[PDB]
Amino acid sequence: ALCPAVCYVGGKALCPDVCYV
Repeated sequence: ALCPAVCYVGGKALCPDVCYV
């Protein structure tokens, strides 16, 4: 992914909306 893996799987949610959407 463009944003780091932890945001999706590893942590819970710790990225801006754009990373997911």
